[PDB]
Amino acid sequence: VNSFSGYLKLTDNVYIKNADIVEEAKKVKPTVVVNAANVYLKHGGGVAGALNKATNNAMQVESDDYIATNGPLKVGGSCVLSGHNLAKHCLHVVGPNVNKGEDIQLLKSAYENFNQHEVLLAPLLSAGIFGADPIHSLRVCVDTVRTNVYLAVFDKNLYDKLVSSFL
Ligand SMILES: O=S(=O)(Nc1nncs1)c1ccccc1
Repeated sequence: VNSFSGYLKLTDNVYIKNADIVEEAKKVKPTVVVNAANVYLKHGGGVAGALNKATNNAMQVESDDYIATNGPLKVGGSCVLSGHNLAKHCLHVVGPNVNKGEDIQLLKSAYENFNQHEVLLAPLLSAGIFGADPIHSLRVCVDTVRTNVYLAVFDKNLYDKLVSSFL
């Protein structure tokens, strides 16, 4: 038993909710919250901008030190950093950005990072400002992640479409 509440069960291991990932993280304090990161860990907008704002910019300060030491992530890659006030850890995962021309086949590689963590609270990867077909993102998630993933989907209309169209 875990602390996640109000989720629809899609599969043995994938759960979905019409909830604010920021508000959900603040309520649950999960072991891992996933950020929809870019390779520079520049948390300007979308999920990343919202998570970073909720940390009072501490996520960005930590991330700038990480990049100054290690250089950029790979598209499809990840790093584990602090979860600050939101979670124990933040798994920063880089899905491909369609609005930058990145290979959508890298979405499966992105979701494979989730398998290193037993339980995660996560954004549908490459949805919102990343612009990938979202329905597609949920299918890759279900077909790739084997650990227990709680997908907080804040956009309501989209939530209802994801549920209604789910095979
Ligand atoms: O793309 S979002 O930034 N995803 C997020 N989920 N939780 C917090 S932000 C977003 C923000 C506002 C409305 C709809 C979507």
